[PDB]
Amino acid sequence: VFSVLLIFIYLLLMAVAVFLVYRTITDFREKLKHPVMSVSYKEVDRYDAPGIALYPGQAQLLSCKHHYEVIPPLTSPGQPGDMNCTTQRINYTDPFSNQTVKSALIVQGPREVKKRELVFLQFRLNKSSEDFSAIDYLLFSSFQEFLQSPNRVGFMQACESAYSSWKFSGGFRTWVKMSLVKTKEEDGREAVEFRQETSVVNYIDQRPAAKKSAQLFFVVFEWKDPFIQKVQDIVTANPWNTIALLCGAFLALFKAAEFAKLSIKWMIKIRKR
Amino acid sequence: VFSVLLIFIYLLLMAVAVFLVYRTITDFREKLKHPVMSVSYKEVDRYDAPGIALYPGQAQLLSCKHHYEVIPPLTSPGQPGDMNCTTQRINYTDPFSNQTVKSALIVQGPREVKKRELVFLQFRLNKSSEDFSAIDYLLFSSFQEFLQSPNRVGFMQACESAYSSWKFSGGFRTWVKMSLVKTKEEDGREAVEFRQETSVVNYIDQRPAAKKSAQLFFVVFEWKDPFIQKVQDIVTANPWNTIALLCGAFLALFKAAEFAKLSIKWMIKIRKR
Amino acid sequence: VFSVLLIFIYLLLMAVAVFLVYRTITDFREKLKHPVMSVSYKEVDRYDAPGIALYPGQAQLLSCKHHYEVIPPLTSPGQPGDMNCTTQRINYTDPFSNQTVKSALIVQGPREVKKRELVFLQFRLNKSSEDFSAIDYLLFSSFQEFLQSPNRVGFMQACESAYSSWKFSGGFRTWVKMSLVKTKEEDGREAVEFRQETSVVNYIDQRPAAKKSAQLFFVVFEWKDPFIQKVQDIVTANPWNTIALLCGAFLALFKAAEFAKLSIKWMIKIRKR
Ligand SMILES: *[C@@H]1O[C@H](CO)[C@@H](O)[C@H](O)[C@H]1NC(C)=O
Ligand SMILES: *[C@@H]1O[C@H](CO)[C@@H](O)[C@H](O)[C@H]1NC(C)=O
Ligand SMILES: *[C@@H]1O[C@H](CO)[C@@H](O)[C@H](O)[C@H]1NC(C)=O
Ligand SMILES: *[C@@H]1O[C@H](CO)[C@@H](O)[C@H](O)[C@H]1NC(C)=O
Ligand SMILES: *[C@@H]1O[C@H](CO)[C@@H](O)[C@H](O)[C@H]1NC(C)=O
Ligand SMILES: *[C@@H]1O[C@H](CO)[C@@H](O)[C@H](O)[C@H]1NC(C)=O
Ligand SMILES: *[C@@H]1O[C@H](CO)[C@@H](O)[C@H](O)[C@H]1NC(C)=O
Ligand SMILES: *[C@@H]1O[C@H](CO)[C@@H](O)[C@H](O)[C@H]1NC(C)=O
Ligand SMILES: *[C@@H]1O[C@H](CO)[C@@H](O)[C@H](O)[C@H]1NC(C)=O
Ligand SMILES: *[C@@H]1O[C@H](CO)[C@@H](O)[C@H](O)[C@H]1NC(C)=O
Ligand SMILES: *[C@@H]1O[C@H](CO)[C@@H](O)[C@H](O)[C@H]1NC(C)=O
Ligand SMILES: *[C@@H]1O[C@H](CO)[C@@H](O)[C@H](O)[C@H]1NC(C)=O
Repeated sequence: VFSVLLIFIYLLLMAVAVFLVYRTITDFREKLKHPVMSVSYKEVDRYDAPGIALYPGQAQLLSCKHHYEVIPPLTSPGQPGDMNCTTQRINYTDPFSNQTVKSALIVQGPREVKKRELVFLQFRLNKSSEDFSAIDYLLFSSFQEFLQSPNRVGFMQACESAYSSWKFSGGFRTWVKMSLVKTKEEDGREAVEFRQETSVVNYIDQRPAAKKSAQLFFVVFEWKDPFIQKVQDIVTANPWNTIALLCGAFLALFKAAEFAKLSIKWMIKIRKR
Repeated sequence: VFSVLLIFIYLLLMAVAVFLVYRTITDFREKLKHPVMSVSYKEVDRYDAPGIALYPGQAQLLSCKHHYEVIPPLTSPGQPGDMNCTTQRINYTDPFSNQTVKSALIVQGPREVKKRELVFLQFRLNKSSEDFSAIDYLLFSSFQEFLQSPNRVGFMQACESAYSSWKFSGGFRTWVKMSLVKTKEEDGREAVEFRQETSVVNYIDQRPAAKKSAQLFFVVFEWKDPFIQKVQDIVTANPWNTIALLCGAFLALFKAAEFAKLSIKWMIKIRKR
Repeated sequence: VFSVLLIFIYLLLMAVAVFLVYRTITDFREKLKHPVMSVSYKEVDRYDAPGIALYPGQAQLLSCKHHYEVIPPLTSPGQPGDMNCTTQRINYTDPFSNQTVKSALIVQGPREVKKRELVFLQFRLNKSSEDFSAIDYLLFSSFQEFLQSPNRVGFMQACESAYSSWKFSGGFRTWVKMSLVKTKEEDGREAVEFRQETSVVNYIDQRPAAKKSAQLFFVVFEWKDPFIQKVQDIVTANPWNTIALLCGAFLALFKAAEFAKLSIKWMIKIRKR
């Protein structure tokens, strides 16, 4: 009769439900055992003013200007003048060596991503014994946060431990298109990291040869796009979602139990007749 | 008796169901209030022929060739010849300054990603007063779309507003590995953006010194990988999925109501006895 | 009476359930028809020792050292000495031309991402007829896997087909911050690909002019961040999840059928009275 067909259908449905809940529980198990982080992108009209920690050493900051889409031709390269930016100077011991102190010049970065706001910095280093002409730069977010920070020393070391340190060369103009990545760790601590795309442009010096010994450093800092990349694992960042998933698994188990009970009742009814 | 146990179990299950539906509704609320975009990757056998908007200014395009994995040694650098590409020339006023017109040379980009198709371009600029030797380049997709565009002026300005503008230096060969990102905005408008990885190679000039005043620009355009990155928020891009989520929440609320009704019936049955 | 209201409510609920299951089936259809890959990030304490396939040609590897955060000043540039790395030399025919054999020098890469382990390599090429001074480098993962590979020839060709080949220039120090992307293809084959961020630093040669004809190549290999990017489509990589989705759709269809049956029973009860 159709009774055995209904019993088989309900048994198959119970098997389906228990398989589904077991698969969900399993996938939750690999999600917990293998911590994997999801990636998303957030669009924002205006970026928070970042901090650029430059390490000139003996190089002198000739100029620092804010421009929009265009850097006008230099009136006289190698000549200081027209410093229009908020800069700070900090001394902190290196978190790794603990013997050498790194004197950092913090510069407020560009803010208007949609208008391609450019921070153009000009350095001049007359003489050095270093084999390679470079200036180190470390990108951190929220220059105001550093300025408002109490110690201003441990913050710089914590930013040093972050993976946002690069170097730009002398004798070249370095167009840096930086992008922001915010990671929510397992501990919940926010990690701020920077990607960059670099355009290196050769600089042709028309100055008299007598002054050509000095090295000129040009760097242009710019936001690549109004897209902040957020990296976080959904299972760990949201305990409420984990509880919701467990609750849904429990509900699925209960629906499977209800289907099994209906199957048992139908089997009893069939056996009675 | 077991009646009170069953009543407690059903009450707990109703609490679980209402908590689950409330959590889903809440998470939907933060998804709407905080527009966050998901990221996916699409593999395609052959890329659409892109457009490269070069801005030489006074520089003369000596050569433009399509190669496969290998650029043969130059027969004679600094000498024009063997132009084998589809190029266009467009004049459009700059969307920002509105005083300076940007004359752009559009070049069809590489197509075969799986064979590492290379577009090699050679420019020669004999003399200029600019301090920095650079040529600007803007990457947009579907060069055919520009060619088929009616105005060819507003399209160039719209591409200018996009964040895919870089500069390559003279005296160097610039291997550009470009990658395509397609974003579906809140308005639904498609935004085409380009990432790049740049390899700068110094160029050693063995030409006679008398001709060394001229600047040589070499650029190689190549697709990095057959992976187009699509950025879109699932909640907004799919209104059908939003309606489905709301419908599922309503179904969960109804199942909670059914569980509560079963609990009430069991309580009434227990009270009767 | 309220009977018609209940019948309408149940009919609407059945419509909701069938709409939800139809939407799920549809979205599954576009997921299958349009293969789209999800992106995730995995944090690991220590990276697997990668392989760097250098192609010096006639260039002589002067030096290869492992450093931590700092490269000490060079005692004497252009002078060989202090080779401390595990290197291998392999000859394999190019997978594309099949006429030219590419002699590759495989170097073990950095391992400690959290301490910024640096692999610093120094080459010296006294004379060449090539117009552009460059050395090609191909990044693959698990240098041990290559070392343990039986053929060591087909593996190099397979890595050549991968999109992780770049070039670093002579007369410059190239800080390479490499990042690892692992893709699970439709066939299930693992594809290992590398992104990089390049910092090019000009090298000032204080050596006597008589030896300045020789070209010096400096490269620094470093891991950008302890974040491996995994690209895989969930629907295809997990057949169990696909079966679970189909089973859930079947359960939704059955719940819709149950709601319709309850509606029919209520309608019959209303018609009886
Ligand atoms: C540079 O410009 C800023 C903003 O316009 C201004 O606050 C600052 O005083 C200027 N610097 C000098 C030296 O005038
Ligand atoms: C940092 O140290 C240098 C070296 O003594 C000194 O010249 C400079 O004034 C110091 N700056 C600060 C802010 O402490
Ligand atoms: C940090 O500095 C202290 C003294 O200033 C030193 O004893 C310690 O070894 C340093 N930590 C290192 C080098 O890891
Ligand atoms: C050259 O640079 C050094 C570095 O600070 C500086 O002390 C010196 O005054 C500079 N000389 C000239 C002429 O600019
Ligand atoms: C360059 O090559 C293309 C394709 O092979 C061809 O269409 C074009 O006519 C060539 N140009 C010249 C000047 O022969
Ligand atoms: C663009 O303007 C320049 C400057 O007058 C002119 O030489 C060139 O022919 C123009 N090209 C087009 C396509 O209008
Ligand atoms: C655009 O150009 C018009 C005239 O061509 C000018 O009046 C307007 O100010 C410009 N828009 C700007 C500069 O934002
Ligand atoms: C040098 O370049 C300019 C720029 O167009 C060109 O007009 C001139 O003919 C070139 N001269 C030679 C000798 O190539
Ligand atoms: C270089 O250093 C490594 C590790 O310290 C060592 O195994 C190797 O023998 C050294 N090379 C020489 C030539 O001493
Ligand atoms: C590779 O080929 C070159 C050219 O004949 C030879 O000098 C070298 O020893 C070969 N190396 C290996 C490992 O076969
Ligand atoms: C591979 O090499 C063989 C001979 O070694 C040759 O016949 C074949 O054409 C090559 N494959 C190419 C060039 O795609
Ligand atoms: C110059 O480099 C070549 C390339 O191998 C080498 O054979 C030669 O010995 C080198 N000469 C000197 C003086 O280093």
